[PDB]
Amino acid sequence: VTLNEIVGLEDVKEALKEAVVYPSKRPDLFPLGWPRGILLYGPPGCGKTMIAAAVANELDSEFIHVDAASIMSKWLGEAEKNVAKIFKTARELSKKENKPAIIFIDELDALLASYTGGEARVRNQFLKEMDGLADKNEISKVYVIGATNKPWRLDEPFLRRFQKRIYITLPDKAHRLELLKHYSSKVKLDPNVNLEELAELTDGYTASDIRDIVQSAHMRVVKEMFEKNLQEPRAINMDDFREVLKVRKPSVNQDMLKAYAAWHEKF
Ligand SMILES: Nc1ncnc2c1ncn2[C@@H]1O[C@H](COP(=O)(O)OP(=O)(O)O)[C@@H](O)[C@H]1O
Repeated sequence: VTLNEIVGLEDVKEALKEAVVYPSKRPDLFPLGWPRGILLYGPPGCGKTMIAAAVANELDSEFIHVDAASIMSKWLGEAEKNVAKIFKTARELSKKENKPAIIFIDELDALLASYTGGEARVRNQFLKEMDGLADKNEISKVYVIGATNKPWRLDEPFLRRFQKRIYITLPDKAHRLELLKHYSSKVKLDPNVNLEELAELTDGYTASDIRDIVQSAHMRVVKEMFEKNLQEPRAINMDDFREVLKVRKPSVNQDMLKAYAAWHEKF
């Protein structure tokens, strides 16, 4: 919900401010126009969804969450209906409240995965809608924020509608620390717990991963409590984490990270 709740992504936040907020707030200062389709790409659970909602919140604009997998329906014309409805709703909401409307589409790549054209005809209908967003005469202000963990699955026709493209990265050593401080903050830690060390040990783990680690480590003492009929749980100690790390790997493999940085190298 807010930007300030999002750990890293200081430069992402700025790119979305610059692509969406400042134009919405001051169109008169953008006499050379600006893109309305913004691609967030990266590994899973690193804040593509959060960052999109956080902007919608920053604007207090309407926010419309769609899963691309859900709109691709195996009947001709239901999918078309879906894609038309989305943008229509967006435009109406924008026009009614006189402020922007943000469509967040996650699993975007799923628009290129086959079901029954037909799926091409839906795709092209979507892209037509995209192309329609900047049209000068429309009083509604609609932005599409598209998200995918497999940007490489997007073809050229589809990529050209997304002119702004931000890489949302794994959390770095410093940021993982903030993440750990943040998640761990609501549970009882042993003094022997060294968050700096754990940040080091969590190289390659996604923000959601980190959350799941903390939960899982909290689970060990809670499990103990109940098993032993105690009133509160034992504190979470440094071992507790090591144990859970022994079995939990990064959600993203060394190849994927290259896939991403390669893809990033273009486009
Ligand atoms: N940068 C971040 N700061 C704080 N929490 C994060 C961050 N990235 C991910 N998370 C956590 O992981 C969950 C999934 O994040 P999400 O925004 O869905 O990213 P993605 O679209 O990449 O899956 C969030 O609900 C949040 O708890």
